[PDB]
Amino acid sequence: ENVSGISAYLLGLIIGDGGLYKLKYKGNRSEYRVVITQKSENLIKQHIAPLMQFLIDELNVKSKIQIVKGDTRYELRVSSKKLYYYFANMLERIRLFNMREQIAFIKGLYVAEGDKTLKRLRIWNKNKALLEIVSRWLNNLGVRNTIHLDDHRHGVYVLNISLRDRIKFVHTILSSHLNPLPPEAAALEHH
DNA sequence: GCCTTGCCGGGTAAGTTCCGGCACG
DNA sequence: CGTGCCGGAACTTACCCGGCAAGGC
Ligand SMILES: [Mg+2]
Ligand SMILES: [Mg+2]
Repeated sequence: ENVSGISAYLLGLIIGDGGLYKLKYKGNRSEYRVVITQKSENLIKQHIAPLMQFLIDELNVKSKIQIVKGDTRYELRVSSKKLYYYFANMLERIRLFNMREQIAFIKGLYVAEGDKTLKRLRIWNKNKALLEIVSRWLNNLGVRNTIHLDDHRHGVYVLNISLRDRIKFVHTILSSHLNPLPPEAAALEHH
């Protein structure tokens, strides 16, 4: 289905390049944030925001999409308790994603945390359990891969997709038309 | 002789949570 | 008064990038 695919894609971006934040203020006021950050303003406004707006309308979320310009990056932000729990509940059920959602998620995670040269196929993260889930998904998809500690300074692991399966990964996962195409995959397909 | 990939250091593109507003039952 | 949406941005590092070289065929 369309909504679940777009959801899983966004979650990959969120978990990779953003986050889910439950805030308490003096008040005792509060706030619930769904966030994706990115240096490219275009990527946020043109690729990401329209997907998020679609999801917001489909879920009848009344919150608006904020785009905040930071010193080093743009922030796409939705301030919404409803949208926050929607992604947070999805995240704790992540092991139950069907094939379609898995691929959408892996696309999203790769856009966020991946080696964008596509010369090497790598995903970095400190969350080892998250990479190990993605690893099992990939193996099941016929894409071989390994996980090692890539940065001993900060505790950042890397998931390395074997170049032996580069074509399978790029064409059947990054380029699947069952959910939104990541930027470079879309560009390759249109040449 | 060349592809693959573990491992590394460089430094910036990310992430995280604080601030002061306002709305609404 | 209790709580949730706006809009901004200060502050630290978790990523990405790209080089090196061991290993393997
Ligand atoms: Mg990340
Ligand atoms: Mg990124």
